[PDB]
Amino acid sequence: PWAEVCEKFQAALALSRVPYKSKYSARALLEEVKALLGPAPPVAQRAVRLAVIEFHLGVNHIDTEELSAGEEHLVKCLRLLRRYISLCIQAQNNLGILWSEREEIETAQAYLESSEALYNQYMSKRFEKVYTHNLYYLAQVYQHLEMFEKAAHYCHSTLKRQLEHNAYHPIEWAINAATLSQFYINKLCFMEARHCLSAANVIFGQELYHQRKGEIARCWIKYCLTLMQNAQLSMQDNIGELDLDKQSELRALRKKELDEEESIRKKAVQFGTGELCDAISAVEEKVSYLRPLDFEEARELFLLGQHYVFEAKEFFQIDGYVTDHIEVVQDHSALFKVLAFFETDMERRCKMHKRRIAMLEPLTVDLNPQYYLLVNRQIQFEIAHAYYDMMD
Repeated sequence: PWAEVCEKFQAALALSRVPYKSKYSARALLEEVKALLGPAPPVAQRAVRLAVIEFHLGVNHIDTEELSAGEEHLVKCLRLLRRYISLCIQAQNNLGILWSEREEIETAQAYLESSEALYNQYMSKRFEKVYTHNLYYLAQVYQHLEMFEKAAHYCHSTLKRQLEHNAYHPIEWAINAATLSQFYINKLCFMEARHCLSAANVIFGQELYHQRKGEIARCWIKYCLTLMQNAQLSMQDNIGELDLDKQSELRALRKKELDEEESIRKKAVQFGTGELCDAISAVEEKVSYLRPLDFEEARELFLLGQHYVFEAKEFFQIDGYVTDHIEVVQDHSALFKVLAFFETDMERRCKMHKRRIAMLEPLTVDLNPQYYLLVNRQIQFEIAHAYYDMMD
């Protein structure tokens, strides 16, 4: 009655999928399976089958992970597994999270490392999934280990596999780019970061339905902010009209070739297999921006395009964060004019100043004693009048 046994297994299996809804009877099924271990009695493969059963019995022994006996059983299973398919590393990973509970990171680390090594040592749905799950688990570990860059590497590879397959959702993509941006900003790899949000711009082809756009625009602002901060490598208050004393190399073939060498890695992000790489290629027009000089006009236009989005986000904010983001844009706008170190232009100052006044009034809505919130706004006026002083 081998099949009948397998049917009982099947049933139990289905029941494992199924006022307690679990344990009560599931534990009986655990034992029912053990009862079937009886009947189970080449033999080597029998043992393999049995080991798998024991894996599931170990899984049955969880109960909020209180059943450490199950842990022991899994260890016993591991031994049996080590004697000589991929479930074994899945199980290993399950042991890894128990070490996490036991704070034994190092062993869990080793487990995960070997899980990957074994795949690589080797060389229609499960693998695709768990492969990336493992990377996720590693990232968590890395957080504790502070392996910053490795976690980042994995992030990209999970997005990679996501791209390989059809596991998509536009918002998630957008926010992913949002985080990646900042990462590379902190790492100063601006030139790579360039493709990230712009990659999301490709994604844009398909509540947050409309609101999501502003978050994106915020990030676009941040790009530009950092780019100006890059300009701040050479500070105006220690120089006169002279600058760019440094080398040119703004079109260096040196940089081109070295980037070609580096971009062997970088370009992996272009998982558009030509088609979307072409979409990206259209987008590359803006990705091309690197170390510009007299393009302040263009710089402001970059804002403008996303300023329109900003305006929409104002529609999407409840007269609170509206003013918070206006602050951002105002300063940002002023900074573009800061870049434009020319005498005949204080109009932006005036333009944003008008906004400052309008933004002051809202204290009527917020009469909480938000002293420093107001002080910040007052500081913005300090700055405004400091800029007046700057002018005169």
